[PDB]
Amino acid sequence: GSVAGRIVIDDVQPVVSNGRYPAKAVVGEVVPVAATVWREGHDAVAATLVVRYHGTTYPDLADPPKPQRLPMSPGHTPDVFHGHFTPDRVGLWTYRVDGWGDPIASWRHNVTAKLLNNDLLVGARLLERAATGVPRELREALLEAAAALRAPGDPFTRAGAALSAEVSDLLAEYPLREFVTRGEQYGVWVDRPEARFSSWYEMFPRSTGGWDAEGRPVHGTFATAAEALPRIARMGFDVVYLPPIHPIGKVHRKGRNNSVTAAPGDVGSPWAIGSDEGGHDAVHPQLGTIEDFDEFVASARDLGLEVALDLALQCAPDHPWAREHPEWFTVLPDGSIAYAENPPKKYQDIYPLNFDNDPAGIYQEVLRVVRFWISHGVNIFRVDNPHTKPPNFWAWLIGQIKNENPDVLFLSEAFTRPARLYGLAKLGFTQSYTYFTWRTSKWELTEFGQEIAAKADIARPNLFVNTPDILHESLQHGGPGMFAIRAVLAATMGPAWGVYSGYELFENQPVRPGSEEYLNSEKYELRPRDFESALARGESLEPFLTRLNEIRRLHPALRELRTIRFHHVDNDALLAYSKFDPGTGDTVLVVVTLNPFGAEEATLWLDMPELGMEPYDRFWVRDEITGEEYQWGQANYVRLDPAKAVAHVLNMPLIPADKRLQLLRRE
Amino acid sequence: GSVAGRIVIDDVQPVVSNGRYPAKAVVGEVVPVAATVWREGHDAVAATLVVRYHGTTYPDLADPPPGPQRLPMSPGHTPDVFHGHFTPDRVGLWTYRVDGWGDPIASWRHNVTAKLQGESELNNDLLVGARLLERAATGVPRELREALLEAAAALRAPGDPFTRAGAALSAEVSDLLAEYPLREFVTRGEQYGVWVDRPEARFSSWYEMFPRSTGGWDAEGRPVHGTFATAAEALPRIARMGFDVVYLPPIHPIGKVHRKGRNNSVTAAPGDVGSPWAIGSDEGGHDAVHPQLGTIEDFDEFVASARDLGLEVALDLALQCAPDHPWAREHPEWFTVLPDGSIAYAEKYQDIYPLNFDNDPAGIYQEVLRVVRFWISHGVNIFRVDNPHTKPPNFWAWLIGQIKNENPDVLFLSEAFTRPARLYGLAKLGFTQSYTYFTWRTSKWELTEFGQEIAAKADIARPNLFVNTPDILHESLQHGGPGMFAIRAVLAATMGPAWGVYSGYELFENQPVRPGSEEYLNSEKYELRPRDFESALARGESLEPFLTRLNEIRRLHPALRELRTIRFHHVDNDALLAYSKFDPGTGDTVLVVVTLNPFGAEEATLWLDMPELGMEPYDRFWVRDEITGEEYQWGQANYVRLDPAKAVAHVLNMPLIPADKRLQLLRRE
Ligand SMILES: OC[C@H]1O[C@H](O[C@H]2[C@H](O)[C@@H](O)[C@@H](O)O[C@@H]2CO)[C@H](O)[C@@H](O)[C@@H]1O
Ligand SMILES: OC[C@H]1O[C@H](O[C@H]2[C@H](O)[C@@H](O)[C@@H](O)O[C@@H]2CO)[C@H](O)[C@@H](O)[C@@H]1O
Ligand SMILES: [Cl-]
Ligand SMILES: [Cl-]
Ligand code: NA
Ligand code: NA
Ligand code: NA
Ligand code: NA
Ligand code: NA
Ligand code: NA
Ligand code: NA
Ligand code: NA
Ligand code: NA
Ligand code: NA
Ligand code: NA
Ligand code: NA
Ligand code: NA
Ligand code: NA
Ligand code: NA
Ligand code: NA
Ligand code: NA
Ligand code: NA
Ligand code: NA
Repeated sequence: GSVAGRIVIDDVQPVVSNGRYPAKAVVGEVVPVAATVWREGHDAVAATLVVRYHGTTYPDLADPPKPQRLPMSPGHTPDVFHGHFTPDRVGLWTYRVDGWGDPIASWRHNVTAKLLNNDLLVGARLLERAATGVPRELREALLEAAAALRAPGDPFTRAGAALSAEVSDLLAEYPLREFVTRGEQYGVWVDRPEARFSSWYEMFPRSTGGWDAEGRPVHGTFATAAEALPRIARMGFDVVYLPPIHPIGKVHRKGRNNSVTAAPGDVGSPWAIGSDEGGHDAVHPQLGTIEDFDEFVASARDLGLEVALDLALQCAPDHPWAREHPEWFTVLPDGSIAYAENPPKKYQDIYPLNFDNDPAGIYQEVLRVVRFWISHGVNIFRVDNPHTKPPNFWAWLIGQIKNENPDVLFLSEAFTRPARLYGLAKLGFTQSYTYFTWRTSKWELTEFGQEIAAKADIARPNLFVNTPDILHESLQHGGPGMFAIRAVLAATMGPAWGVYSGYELFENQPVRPGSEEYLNSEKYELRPRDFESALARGESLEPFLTRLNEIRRLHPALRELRTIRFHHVDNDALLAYSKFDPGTGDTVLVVVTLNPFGAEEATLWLDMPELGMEPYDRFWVRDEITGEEYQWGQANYVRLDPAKAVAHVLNMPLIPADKRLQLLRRE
Repeated sequence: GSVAGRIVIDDVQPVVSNGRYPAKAVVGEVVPVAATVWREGHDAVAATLVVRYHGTTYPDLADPPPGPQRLPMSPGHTPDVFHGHFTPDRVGLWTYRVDGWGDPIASWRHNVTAKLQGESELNNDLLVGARLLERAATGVPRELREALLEAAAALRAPGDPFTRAGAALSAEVSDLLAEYPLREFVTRGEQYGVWVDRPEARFSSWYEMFPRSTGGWDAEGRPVHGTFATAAEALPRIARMGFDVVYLPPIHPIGKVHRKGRNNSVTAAPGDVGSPWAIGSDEGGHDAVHPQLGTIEDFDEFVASARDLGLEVALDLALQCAPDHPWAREHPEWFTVLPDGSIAYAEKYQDIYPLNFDNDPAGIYQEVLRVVRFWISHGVNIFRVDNPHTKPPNFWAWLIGQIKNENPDVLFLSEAFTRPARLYGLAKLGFTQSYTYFTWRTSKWELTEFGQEIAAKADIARPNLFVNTPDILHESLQHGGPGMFAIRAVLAATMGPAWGVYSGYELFENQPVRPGSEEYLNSEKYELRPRDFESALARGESLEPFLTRLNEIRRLHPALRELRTIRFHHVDNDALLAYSKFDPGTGDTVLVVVTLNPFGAEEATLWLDMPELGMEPYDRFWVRDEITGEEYQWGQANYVRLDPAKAVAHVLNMPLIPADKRLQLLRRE
């Protein structure tokens, strides 16, 4: 939406909730901008994209308790202008569309249609006026063209210089602009590249302790956890995500397999935060000290990994806050506090917090906890169920944190209805968990991929193949082939993707039939794993996960969300989609089977202009999985055998600069 | 759009260009409002629609040159979306705001009913409920609190939970809470505008006629130049046909310099009348009447004659000049003067100069304003504006703004046959109605897309569907015979809440100037065209009775006033089209089945979208045909046949839609 002046500017994009929230982008991302710009008559109109960097000041998005002048090109959609900008630093960037009348282009159209004396002299006065705004060293071309128009003779000779590409190119750089109408200014918050493009590996530090001589698991420490990091870095992951590392409640502790009663020696859930040993600003005594955690962070950094900590705003009954601050809880008429819930899920080991009784106290206390972890080198937080806490609290918290350190990122674990999922992303959550795991059919995956592309300005997905809470029925019944299928889908549809430890060992047993919970869930017991022995035996997905991360690093098309395009493949068990990088022209096409058992074949009909080609063009592709090279065209035979490869991940011909910016247009 | 507080409100509709322009409505129209409203957890959320009337102050919708009712909103079937509505009862600026709030009593009533478990388990919930009723009672007048206070004591009394929760769940307590709800964390949304015009802005039937062609003929068979007196005598038959707006081409003196001759000839012959759009001569300009029409007093008698017949007058507003118009002599600053001293003609329009609004904006703006106010002072409350897309957009916003602030009942129809961004852009800037691409939409797929687009744009533009204009004799009408004239009139009158006919359409005038042209042969724009409508009617060679019946059907069915309720229904024949509309106010429902083939019979099964008609797929019902009188028993799948020699359409009166279903069918998302 825009402004109405002598020139009209309308339906400007990207604009979120009418300008209530900034759009999202990352450093080095090409941001497309569209605007409808119009005026009266057959007269030429043009637009300028005005871009400015505002520094690292981050806005408060909820109620608590030198600029660049860039050209805009007219599109094939009449009256729509398109531009783009590539932010080169973290912070708040703004853009504005300025509309203007282009008198010289109007003259050029009228004279060419006519090919006259009056029109020719009018042209001369326009070029003379244009020259007053051109540098002294470049004026001549315009002045000489004006003199020719004025001179007597044939109209074709007279208008020759004025209609030339030399004059046209000079004016494209220094235009004679009339009735300059200033559009509304819209914000884009620009984060570091990891906000969009990152590979996550989730692991429990307590499970890194191995076993004793009797095969009994030994509780890991920050020292053993640090030794488990080189293989994760070798697989190409750059974020190590840890469940909560604080002391675990001793009161109402859960036992093995989500049992309401713990037996002696039972470790309990890391999400039951707090005991007499400390709360959210303490480390679990069996893991080590805060100094041992600092050494774990330094080890992760030396391996090129960064740590993401779980931020769980809840308390075990023995957490220090449960005695020191009863106002932070909902006390029932009988004096008791009800255990936390997320229907149908029950959390008997914890109390939910109340943010309404004493907002100032609890806001400052959570801010203190987050600031504490940031000072210990944590710049990423995975936030549990943000949709169960007040939405204005998250906006306040993210705002306070980003104003002190703009590189701190937050991942929203909100498995909720779309309005709240995207609403939380609008309020400042860097990344969001999605419905990925439950999208298994060709139709579901097509709709899912098209939706993440369409929501690119609002939310960044993080596609986890599995989590400690999610072992999908598809992985339970599909064997190793299905493990490979889901990893291809997440790594190529998701610029951010994730794997929870054990996925590479094909762990597929649920607690009971019809459940999505893992049998002997690591949430309630030590789960050491011998990854090196499974690797040695050829029984690991570790080499394949490594290959997927290498393909991602080699192909910048895989950092993109908005460039996803699905191609027609005449088989319900086959899915095909491409992505491109508007920055380099890098293009990737994925052909993946959804059948993990038998072979699948079909004819793949490519949407050639989306690949920057003509229907009868023939071209070479290289499969990044096998190294096999094929010559393809508009219609190609495809065959996938899950025993050899579950997908082709093809390096496609580069899309030229002119074509890639056009294919990036919004409308 | 919205806000984020303790409650979040998002994606509010109707909102035009992010709030830059007000949405459109008319007096008596049900306006639907939607908003996404959400909070944390499983706790209930509710919303209130806050409506205010601001009077007739009209906003300036562009930068000119330097020179409260609390209405309940219902949760919908779409999760997190709330739906409301308001019916403005008077002309002017209305605003609405969505207020979101936590609803603790709805959360309590749900949790308690689910458990209702024994007394020991429910005890805490029953006691929480008692505290909620007391919090609610504080916002209730002292004389009404009793029921809430008694229900709270009963919740605390020992005994069976059913007996304790009884009074708390009673209708009497529930009704009181509906009047004075306990609202927590009230979050106030953004205020959005709705400009409300008189009903004619949406629902009106237009007839275009040239006053000069109402003079008839002399004894030699030569046309006689009509006057305002003969034009008034041509109004009774227009009123009997059921039109309520008579649209006149310009009524001012016509230019003598470069006057166009018959059939768009660049040179006029002595005695040639010229184009009415070549405004102005030494006899006067835009504030003058053509001397052959009569005086300004004869025009006043013409407007009085129109009013007494139930018609209102729409004058053509053409911002351009013949070379001999007073302005071209007195104000050269209002034109683009070329280097040789001449002024180029408008664009091909050789008989006129276009105006320049940029040289002296203050002078020309004030002069156009004086001219428009002059015609309003003579009883003109509607202006049909020529090619507004050729004049600066901020000029229109300023002019409509100045006029409507003084005279809010003045309406403007935009004749902008241009690209969508400018056509809809001018509607957003204030044009009451807009001409459309209607005439060029002839196939089933073009007409389906057309109807769905006009329904999607209802908050921003109101169409006026002319079957023909003096500039457009469509090829479909040139080759389709009388049957096609009847088909296009059904489509325009049933799809368009505003529609129009240009004089001569009822005589089936179908001859173009040359093959491949949309210009009429012997165009009334360049010559006098008297027509003997009475003799054609007596010979049964007129569409006059059919146009009368179409306007009668429109008056009888309020569903035909509507734009947003059009729904197309599947019919198995490429030459048949079917669509319904309903009125959310009364439940009046109409279904049209029309043939696009004027030559032969066409049949098919019509497959109704039964929920869209407030019915179940298995339902059976009666319909009445407004064209023939025939009644039929229908279901979900119905056999239909149209023989254009008998009737080109069925216009069916459908069963009334019940009140709850019709507001639900009006929902935005
Ligand atoms: O100890 C509390 C609770 O922890 C786990 O639930 C977590 C979940 O695993 C996380 O992904 C997070 O997002 O929120 C939940 C609540 O903290 C256990 O699954 C659960 O049994 C246990 O009670
Ligand atoms: O005399 C000027 C011009 O008048 C007619 O064109 C009109 C047209 O009929 C109207 O519908 C209006 O919207 O704008 C046009 C310009 O005023 C004639 O068609 C044309 O030949 C003539 O030059
Ligand atoms: Cl934020
Ligand atoms: Cl007439
Ligand atoms: Na704007
Ligand atoms: Na991009
Ligand atoms: Na646009
Ligand atoms: Na233009
Ligand atoms: Na334009
Ligand atoms: Na990136
Ligand atoms: Na809060
Ligand atoms: Na990707
Ligand atoms: Na709002
Ligand atoms: Na909404
Ligand atoms: Na109580
Ligand atoms: Na003078
Ligand atoms: Na006309
Ligand atoms: Na016919
Ligand atoms: Na004509
Ligand atoms: Na005619
Ligand atoms: Na004719
Ligand atoms: Na007549
Ligand atoms: Na309407």
